Amino acid sequence: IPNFEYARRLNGKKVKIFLRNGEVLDAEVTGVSNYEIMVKVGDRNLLVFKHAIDTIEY
Amino acid sequence: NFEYARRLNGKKVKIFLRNGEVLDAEVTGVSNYEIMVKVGDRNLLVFKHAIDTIEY
Amino acid sequence: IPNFEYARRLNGKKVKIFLRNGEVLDAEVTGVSNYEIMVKVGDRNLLVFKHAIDTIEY
Amino acid sequence: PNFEYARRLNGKKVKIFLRNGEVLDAEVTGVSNYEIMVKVGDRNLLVFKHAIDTIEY
Amino acid sequence: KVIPNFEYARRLNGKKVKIFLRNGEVLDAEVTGVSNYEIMVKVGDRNLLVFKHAIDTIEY
Amino acid sequence: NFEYARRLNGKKVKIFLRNGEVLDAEVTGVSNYEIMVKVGDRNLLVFKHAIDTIEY
Ligand SMILES: Nc1ncnc2c1ncn2[C@@H]1O[C@H](COP(=O)(O)O)[C@@H](O)[C@H]1O
Ligand SMILES: Nc1ncnc2c1ncn2[C@@H]1O[C@H](COP(=O)(O)O)[C@@H](O)[C@H]1O
Ligand SMILES: [Cl-]
Ligand code: NA
Repeated sequence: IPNFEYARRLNGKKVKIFLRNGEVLDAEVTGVSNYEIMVKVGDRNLLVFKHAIDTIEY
Repeated sequence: NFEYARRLNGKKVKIFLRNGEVLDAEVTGVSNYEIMVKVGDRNLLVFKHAIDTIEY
Repeated sequence: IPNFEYARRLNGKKVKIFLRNGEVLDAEVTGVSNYEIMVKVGDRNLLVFKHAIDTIEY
Repeated sequence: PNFEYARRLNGKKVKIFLRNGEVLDAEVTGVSNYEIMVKVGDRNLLVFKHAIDTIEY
Repeated sequence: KVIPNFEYARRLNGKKVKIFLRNGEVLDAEVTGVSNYEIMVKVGDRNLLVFKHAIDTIEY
Repeated sequence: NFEYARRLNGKKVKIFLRNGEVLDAEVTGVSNYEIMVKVGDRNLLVFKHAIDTIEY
């Protein structure tokens, strides 16, 4: 388990999450754990596994 | 090692799998690497590595 | 809680293993380690890496 | 635990089903935590375990 | 480990590189940070967090 | 932990990547997660997770 990750400072930000299948989420980040990012996308709440993310634009 | 996935135990969720399948699931258990679910009359062990997103 | 997993509880059971490539194994589980599942499928003996498994129906 | 079922395969003839759909008719010559060393035909290969789906033995 | 284990990627911090992602994209990138799990880059006028698991190769 | 990959340093090898590309490579360094190579007139950092097999 890493002690430092840049993903932590994404909390509360509006970002673009590029998923490994080619979909993109216009997301607001509501939580970050070592392996998950929690987001709101429109009216949906999602848990996103980091392993399913390629890049995040912020 | 805090995880949000553990908060989902007992809840109805939609699990989006890496192959494109979507599970209309009730979460029955969560471990470090697995999520146990009921889907219809099926009982499944789902590996987290095979999950992309979960809608809850 | 260290090393707790549900997969080892499938030991000795008949299960359906859904592999990441879309193949499905009608399997009898004979052993479970941290990263591997040992199974019998018909007359074949297989080592299945957990990373290659999507779901197991039991 | 310091246990791997893959270690049972050392020195054995096996079929390795890779994630890309290829199958290796392999003789296992070594097993590390992350790799399986094999002879296939006249070739020596390092096979990463993460690229393996199943092994028939 | 507070002092990182050796990795070649940290030598690329501050450099211009081409990152080849698993999805077939190439990023013309300036590396601005490296963690255990991520590589931070500037691409055009975009700021990206790139997960190492999504990278195949880096040409430098 | 033991890595067979360390033994490949300085050798000419064929690296079969997960996307189907094949690198005709000279290995110039090996770390826990990376293999550094020369291919043509290019220098590449290759993540081990992107490699399927290496012929050597
Ligand atoms: N220590 C942990 N605690 C909780 N979940 C984990 C842990 N390690 C890995 N995971 C999850 O399991 C997936 C597969 O693990 P790995 O094969 O180690 O990458 C990860 O991408 C996470 O979603
Ligand atoms: N402690 C670490 N030091 C350097 N790179 C790492 C470390 N942990 C993970 N990585 C990289 O991040 C990738 C993530 O894969 P995984 O750990 O399997 O989710 C690995 O394949 C490595 O390239
Ligand atoms: Cl650095
Ligand atoms: Na650390």
